[PDB]
Amino acid sequence: AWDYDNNVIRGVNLGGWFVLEPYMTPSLFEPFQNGNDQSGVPVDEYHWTQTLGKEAALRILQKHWSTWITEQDFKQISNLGLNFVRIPIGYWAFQLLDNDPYVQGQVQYLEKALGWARKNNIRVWIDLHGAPGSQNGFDNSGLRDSYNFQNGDNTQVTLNVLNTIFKKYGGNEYSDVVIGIELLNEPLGPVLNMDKLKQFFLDGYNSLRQTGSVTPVIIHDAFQVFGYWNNFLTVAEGQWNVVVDHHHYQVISGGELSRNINDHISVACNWGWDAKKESHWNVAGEWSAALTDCAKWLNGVNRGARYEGAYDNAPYIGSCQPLLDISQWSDEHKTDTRRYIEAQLDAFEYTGGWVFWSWKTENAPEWSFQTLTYNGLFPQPVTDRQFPNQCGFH
Repeated sequence: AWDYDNNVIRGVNLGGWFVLEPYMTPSLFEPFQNGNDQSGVPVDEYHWTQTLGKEAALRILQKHWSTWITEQDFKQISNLGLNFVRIPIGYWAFQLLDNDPYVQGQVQYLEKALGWARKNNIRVWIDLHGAPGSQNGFDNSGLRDSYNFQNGDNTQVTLNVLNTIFKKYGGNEYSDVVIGIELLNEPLGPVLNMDKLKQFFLDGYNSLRQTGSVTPVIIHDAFQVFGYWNNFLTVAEGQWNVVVDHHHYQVISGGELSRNINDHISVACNWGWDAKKESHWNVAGEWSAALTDCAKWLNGVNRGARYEGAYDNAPYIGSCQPLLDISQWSDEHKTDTRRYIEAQLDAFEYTGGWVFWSWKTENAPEWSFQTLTYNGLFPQPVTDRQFPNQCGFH
């Protein structure tokens, strides 16, 4: 239902929908603040649902699920010339561990979204964004500061959840809409056993194909160097319809944040050159317009911004307050943002395409496709260039 050789993905993530992320929907977390004291704010969905209990969690989440993304969003996405969405979902939508605080119900809306996608000629990846015990310790896995995916029976539970996803969404019923199942979002390579992670990817690959599914398998790069995956799941070995998902940001360290705009652009262009050398189909499954980490709680609940020297011993670069509202941005910051967006688009269109993180946020403009588009910073149509040919690809 997609030609990965000839077509280019132009998509957005539907983030914050089925996995809560505080920086994306701060209104769900802010009621737990005690004045300026954030010490009692739950840091992730795990603790949010635990603190509320099953009844309050389900009431609040049903309202969230039913309003955050609707059919009208899918219409707008198509109208903007996008052809694709990536849908993050956590393991808990399908299976709970004993004593898990999570609530269920997300699958109902997942299936509505697949229909809305069909109706609007939009293709989809389903992405297992959170595994039991956490594969990365990020709040976007469900469970912050824990790295237990490879401990105990957590890997086997994850495979069982994937098998459910394979039987439901990897078959004939959705073969016109689903163009990939992503086995696991952002496993944190440096802290994991890479041999065991490869075995997990292979087991998921084989399990899906054994169901009779021809659906592409999407593997996240696990924060490895470009080309690391060139020799894994290869046509030589009879393994086929495999896509590598690279995520690209320049806001996670002080070194990245202190780069001037020209050096930001050079790094973006190089993402394109280097992805082109790889032997698998590859798609930039996450990226954004952010040149700062100023969005409230981007680094986590009760953590500040490296950009203003408020976290992790980072030096002060600039004040975040002026950058929280896009109406307050200087002309220079707007121009830098537009340049950066265009450079990334050119780099990512040089291989399989791109998937912006994310469609919408409550009030974080660097991270909202909608906000950037309405303010003229994201090209519309997406092929428009005010800064043509920054990278010089051929």
